[PDB]
Amino acid sequence: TSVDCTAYGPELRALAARLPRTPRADLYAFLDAAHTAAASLPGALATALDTFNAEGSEDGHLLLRGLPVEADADLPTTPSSTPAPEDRSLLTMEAMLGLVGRRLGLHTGYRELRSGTVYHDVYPSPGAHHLSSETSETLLEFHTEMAYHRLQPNYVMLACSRADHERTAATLVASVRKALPLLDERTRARLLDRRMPCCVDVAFRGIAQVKPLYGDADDPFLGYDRELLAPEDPADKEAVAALSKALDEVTEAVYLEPGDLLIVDNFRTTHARTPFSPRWDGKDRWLHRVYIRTDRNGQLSGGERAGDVVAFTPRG
Ligand SMILES: CC(=O)N[C@@H](CCCNC(=N)N)C(=O)O
Ligand SMILES: O=C(O)CCC(=O)C(=O)O
Ligand SMILES: [Fe+2]
Repeated sequence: TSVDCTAYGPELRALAARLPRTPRADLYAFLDAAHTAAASLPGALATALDTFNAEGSEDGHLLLRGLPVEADADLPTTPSSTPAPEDRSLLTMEAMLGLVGRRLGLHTGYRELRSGTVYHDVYPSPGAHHLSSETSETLLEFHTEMAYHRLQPNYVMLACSRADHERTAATLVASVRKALPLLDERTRARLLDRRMPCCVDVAFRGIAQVKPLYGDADDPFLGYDRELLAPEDPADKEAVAALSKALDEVTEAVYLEPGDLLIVDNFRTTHARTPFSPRWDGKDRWLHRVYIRTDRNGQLSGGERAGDVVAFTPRG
């Protein structure tokens, strides 16, 4: 689902201006400022975000296009390392992630991942591990983010400061609401609420059980990872292969361009990124990623604040 935010440019640049300019130096204060400012998002934008937050969508994602972003010459050189300097000045797309993210829920860091940071730069790196968001020339296959984590976030948000030079990297999304009707009853029934073994991302290494479909049988949530989900039982493997095929069959593509902020419903979709060739010239593709927790399905137990970092516990 898309929303052209071009008309909101001046108002959004004003809200971004309310925020502290060095976010990481006091991230709790920065996200608190963003929450207060989010109450002033232009009405139509706020309504769209709240509706998506409460109901999701059939296609599983809300793409905000045309948000303010610096001219390319005014952005820093694309980062070459992580984590980012705590003193880094606020970038406009990061301000958008603060405002939009707080309208939805609570930004969350994961202790073992990216040094426990909350804002992650997503750029290509040479010799990237194949499961890494730093990949470029190899397809980053479909995954629900951290499907195996008890504190898996409801949303993954990706804001774009630079697209890759040739604009070939496509962010793919497949929605359970479009895939489900393609599955027969036997398959849906085998998958629903059935725990299956699942490996974890490199950062969390050193076993999990994931239900590929779960919750209300007429509108289930989805936990799928093409690389990590590892059913052993043949009936389970067969049901997961049918799910895998249906997700491919309903794949949708978003080509992120500067000023875009894509909100992925991480309990109802799986996402991926197609190949692209980095130039290592200082202008490589550069997204900003944050994870947002909401009141749904046990993400929060009380007292959480946007900016908190949580430890790893596998679903079981
Ligand atoms: C949470 C996390 O580690 N995510 C990875 C990217 C997803 C890895 N792919 C699969 N899980 N199949 C990253 O490098 O950011
Ligand atoms: O590069 C992309 O478009 C998405 C990468 C991704 O899966 C992620 O950052 O979680
Ligand atoms: Fe991802």
